[PDB]
Amino acid sequence: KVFGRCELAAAMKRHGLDNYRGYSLGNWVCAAKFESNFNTQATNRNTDGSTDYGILQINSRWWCNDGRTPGSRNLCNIPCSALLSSDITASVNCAKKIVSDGNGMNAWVAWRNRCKGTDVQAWIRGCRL
Ligand SMILES: CC(=O)N[C@@H]1[C@@H](O)[C@H](O)[C@@H](CO)O[C@@H]1O
Ligand SMILES: [Cl-]
Ligand SMILES: [Cl-]
Ligand SMILES: [Cl-]
Ligand SMILES: [Cl-]
Ligand code: NA
Repeated sequence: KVFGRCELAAAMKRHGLDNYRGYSLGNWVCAAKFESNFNTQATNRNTDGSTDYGILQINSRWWCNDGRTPGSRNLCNIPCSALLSSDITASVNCAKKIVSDGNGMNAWVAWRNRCKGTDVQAWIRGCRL
């Protein structure tokens, strides 16, 4: 599923991401925009053999199991394929664990590079919330 901007903002809010760990909703939408382009089926293979999955590009080295990342963890206790679903519940729950890990949203390098310090509220402007 390719989400609309305001549709994703609304689903992210309902799953409780708005101001999670102090990160306003626009931060999460911006991150999803640049990680996945709002596509829940997005995948990216990394040089270390791991793979990023889903609307928030959660990485198999630590957070999910895909059976092909040797010496990896599954801290969110899910199959990585659950992160590709049209329903973002697993992605949101796993993002809550990632962002609580000590480095906040810098865990998403696309967020640090492309969202941090910008006008992230613009990503939810004009949305019915
Ligand atoms: C939280 C998380 O797993 N982030 C990943 C991270 O591996 C990196 O920033 C990038 C690599 O392609 O994509 C994703 O954002
Ligand atoms: Cl915001
Ligand atoms: Cl594995
Ligand atoms: Cl959803
Ligand atoms: Cl923080
Ligand atoms: Na893993």
